[PDB]
Amino acid sequence: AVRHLTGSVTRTQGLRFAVVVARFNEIITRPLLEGALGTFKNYSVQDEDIDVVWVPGCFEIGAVATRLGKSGKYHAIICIGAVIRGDTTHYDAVANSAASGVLSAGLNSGVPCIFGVLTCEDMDQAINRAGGKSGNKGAEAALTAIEMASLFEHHLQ
Amino acid sequence: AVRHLTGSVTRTQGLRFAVVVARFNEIITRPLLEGALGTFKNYSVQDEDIDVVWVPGCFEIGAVATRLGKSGKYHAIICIGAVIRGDTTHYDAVANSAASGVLSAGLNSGVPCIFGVLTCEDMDQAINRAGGKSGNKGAEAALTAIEMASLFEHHLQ
Amino acid sequence: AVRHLTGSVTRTQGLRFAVVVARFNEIITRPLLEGALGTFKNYSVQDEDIDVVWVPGCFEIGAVATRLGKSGKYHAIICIGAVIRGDTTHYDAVANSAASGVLSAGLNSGVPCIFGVLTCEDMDQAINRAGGKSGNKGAEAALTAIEMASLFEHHLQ
Amino acid sequence: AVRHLTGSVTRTQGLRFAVVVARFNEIITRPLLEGALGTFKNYSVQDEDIDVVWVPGCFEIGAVATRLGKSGKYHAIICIGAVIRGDTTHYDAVANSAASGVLSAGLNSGVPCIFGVLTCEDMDQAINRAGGKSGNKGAEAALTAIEMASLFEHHLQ
Amino acid sequence: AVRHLTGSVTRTQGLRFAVVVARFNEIITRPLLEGALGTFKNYSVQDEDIDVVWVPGCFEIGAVATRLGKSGKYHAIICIGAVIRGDTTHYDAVANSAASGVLSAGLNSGVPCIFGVLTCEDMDQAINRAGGKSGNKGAEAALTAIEMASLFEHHLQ
Amino acid sequence: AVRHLTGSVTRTQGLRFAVVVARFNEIITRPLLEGALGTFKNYSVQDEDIDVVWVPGCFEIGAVATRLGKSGKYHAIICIGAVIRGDTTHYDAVANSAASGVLSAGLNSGVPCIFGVLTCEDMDQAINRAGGKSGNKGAEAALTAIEMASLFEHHLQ
Amino acid sequence: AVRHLTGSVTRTQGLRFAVVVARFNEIITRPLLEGALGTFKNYSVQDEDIDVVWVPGCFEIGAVATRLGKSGKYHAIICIGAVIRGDTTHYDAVANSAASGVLSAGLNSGVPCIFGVLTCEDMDQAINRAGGKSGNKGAEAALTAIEMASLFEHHLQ
Repeated sequence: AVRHLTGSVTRTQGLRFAVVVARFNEIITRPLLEGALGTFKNYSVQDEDIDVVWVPGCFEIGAVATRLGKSGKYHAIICIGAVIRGDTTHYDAVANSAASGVLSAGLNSGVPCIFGVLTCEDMDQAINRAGGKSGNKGAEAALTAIEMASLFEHHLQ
Repeated sequence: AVRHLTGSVTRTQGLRFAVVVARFNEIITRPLLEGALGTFKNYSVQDEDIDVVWVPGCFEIGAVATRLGKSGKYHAIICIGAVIRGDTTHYDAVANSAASGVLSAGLNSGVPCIFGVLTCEDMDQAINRAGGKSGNKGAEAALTAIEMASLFEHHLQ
Repeated sequence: AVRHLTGSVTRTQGLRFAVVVARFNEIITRPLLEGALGTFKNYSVQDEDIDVVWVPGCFEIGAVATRLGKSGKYHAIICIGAVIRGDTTHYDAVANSAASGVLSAGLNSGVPCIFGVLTCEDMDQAINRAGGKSGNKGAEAALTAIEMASLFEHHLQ
Repeated sequence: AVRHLTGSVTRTQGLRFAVVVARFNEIITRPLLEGALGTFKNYSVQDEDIDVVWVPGCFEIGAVATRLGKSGKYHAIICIGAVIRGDTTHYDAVANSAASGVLSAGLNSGVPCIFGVLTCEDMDQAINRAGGKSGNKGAEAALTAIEMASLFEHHLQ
Repeated sequence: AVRHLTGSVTRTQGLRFAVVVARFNEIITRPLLEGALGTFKNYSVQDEDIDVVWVPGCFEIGAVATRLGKSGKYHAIICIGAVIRGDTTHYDAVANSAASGVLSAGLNSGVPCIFGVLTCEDMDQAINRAGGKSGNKGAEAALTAIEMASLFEHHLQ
Repeated sequence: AVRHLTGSVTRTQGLRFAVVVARFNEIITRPLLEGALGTFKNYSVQDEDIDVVWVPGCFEIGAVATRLGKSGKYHAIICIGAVIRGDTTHYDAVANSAASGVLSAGLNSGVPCIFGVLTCEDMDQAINRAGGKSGNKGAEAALTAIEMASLFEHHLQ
Repeated sequence: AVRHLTGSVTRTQGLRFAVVVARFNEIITRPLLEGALGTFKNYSVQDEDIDVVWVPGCFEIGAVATRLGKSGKYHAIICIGAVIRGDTTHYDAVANSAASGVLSAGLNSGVPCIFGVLTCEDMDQAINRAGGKSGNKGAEAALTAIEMASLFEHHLQ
């Protein structure tokens, strides 16, 4: 008898989404964006309700989403990126800052910001998580964004 | 003669709880949710005072609890999730962001948010902490939520 | 300008599905069935349009689906099972026969039969593919069944 | 509210079964047949409703079941055999052909044919699966046959 | 038909930039600053629209950018630094604090702050990322700043 | 022709500084404080413009600087401490919290807080960074404080 | 529709408990007793309804509980002890006899006797099970005693 409130992936009417995608590691972030857009199209999300914002890198994602989340024009924000670490720690700061920025944008704006940024060690892992054996992270991020927008607009208001 | 203020697990009257559970690693998060609901039932918490909110992943937990904690409808928030790390660092960012979001929701809303998110390396460890030899983390989280709600509503006001 | 015909996951009206689930390895096949039913519910598939048929083992799945696919009462058939191989070849024949039976049922009846039968070496892998880090195979099978039914009833007729 | 259609092991009235048992590896196939007959007796299946057909080997099972399944005299077919592989591949063809024949008999006749043929590497494993620590494969095959016959005659018609 | 909003690197008219560069590891931060200034000059950014602020170390960068970002005199902030870790953890705190400060300055002021601070283990890696085989990090930071300023002033307002 | 704004170490007139020094690891923090005071004296900073605040440990530094930075009585805050890690992780939390507190005090008060807290693995390294071959960290912190105060009071206002 | 009879931890009114605690290994049995008493206090069990009986060792526990269980003054008996084995078998007989005595007292008196006697190999394990990472065994024993008393007095009579 406990109320289980879940977001709906079919009630996409009236929901607008903003997708922030980093241009760095575009060989990974472009298939992720294509998967996210395909998921949006498969769930009756119109093109005029989707805005794709390009940023040079993941570090600039958190500032953009906070900018997009505080405008009220979108019900969910998708943060798409790819941070391949490798054998060094040069990109650990970038990945941590991207995660912190996405979390802050989700928490400081009230608009759910979806963390679709890949943080993998090798590039084969990123390829497998961008449309490989592990699925497409962008498609999962788009589905998560739809569910979170439905939850926030139809069940948590 | 020093006043020791503790929360009561028997004075559950008038306390409403919200449970945020992630659908990822549902093989672990569902027994945790069942344990939490069983603990709530065993301590005379009514079904209409419990709301279960489903989120696609742990990263979206912190945004939901902050949404639930700022509404005033609940006296405690339960954050249930499971982050199995494995041999890679792909889920370290997710676990850190989930912990930070739960902490921020607890601190930025005044409603105690309980961190019942499992962060284990293997899945056997998660199974043992979801109703195995290490007990049920969801039951412990529900007891912690009851105690914290009692402390905040009857001793820290 | 090339016509790309795809099945729709939102146009679930008028579609009836039959789910064949084996009772062997029920610790794996029951979470798979629950995931499939949850996916059906999340996509506006009514309970009266879903029939769950229980079989003792995977070998008996192919005979049942062919029985269900030749009745005309369903637009898609879901075959849920779990075959954990181990260190021996005792279950290789069972897995091969289950795959062949599902393929024959899909091909000899005209109703798309979905192969949601797990064939993993260990049980940890089966657990991870039944609601773990690899997702729920039953949910994916239900989504595949919905897409195939939509494709067969709205685009391939 | 989803209809769960299962076969009944208690409604054995009016059900006739044919048991095809191979004479090769009779040290294993005879305890399997005895277990199957004991299971049939324990579930109120009359002797005149059970026909035991002996074949020289497993390869001839698939031709007999298809012969028995197309006569309409039986509601379920039990295929009992034992294929011990060993260190060579001399019996791999026999086991694969037996499995394919049982599957074809189940699919090309409409009468559920139960695969109770043991395919083990050693003979100790076969002994343990013919009334040892792993139970009796013949008893499990008889129970599966009863359940499948009940499902086909009372729920899938 | 999905709107793709990107920043322009050619519409640099009316954009003012502030460059915060740390004096520590000046052998790396000075070529980075020269590369950033060369990129600004190559993209028609006037000298009077560029302010270079020198700080003793990276830890003081985050306080300065927040000071510069809250004045409204600049449309983008460039944070240039170099943190060579080595075999010890003496500089890990400095690098983490610099990253956190740059992220906070970008998020708490609305002016995009660009993280052009190198965090490399050796000095050969820093040299290669300051005008070597890996390009100039300062030039990339300047291009990122131009793109982010254009995006914030012409597309996200 | 690009304006390069730097802080002056000679224009110390009218600048007041607060030095927060932890009493833990006093064998390191006292030479650091003496070096900082000597640097202040060598640059014509009067004694009545310098306040030394003693705290039991580094964890309490961030709360004090925020207290000192929000009073308006000082133009720069010096945070002196020593965290020797060793072979365990008992002091990692202390060092991380001290760094975060100093960064927050610098960012949440507008008064530049200088991180002069040593985070070395051994004590020989701390000794070498407290007046050894690596110089005095306290003297460098005092110079950084003077430069930052001059920058904030004469160039960033 | 199956009746699930469970003991209640909130209906502690009218329930009296006797706690038998061995003085051997008091460094472990005293925190266990304190945890049990704290659990009793947290669940509204009055002091006059709790009797603590001290015995020199675990071997004497079974004789005391049988003495206490046959008096009718208590609804549940708590047996608290600690048997650290070590590298020898000197204490194996003591542990086995204590377990047998507690079981006999529970079975030969009708009053549920709770086995809260720790049987660990090392003392670190006992410390961790007496208020460490594994929780307090005395608190769990007290909760078990409350649940068993409620079950015996309100559901199994």
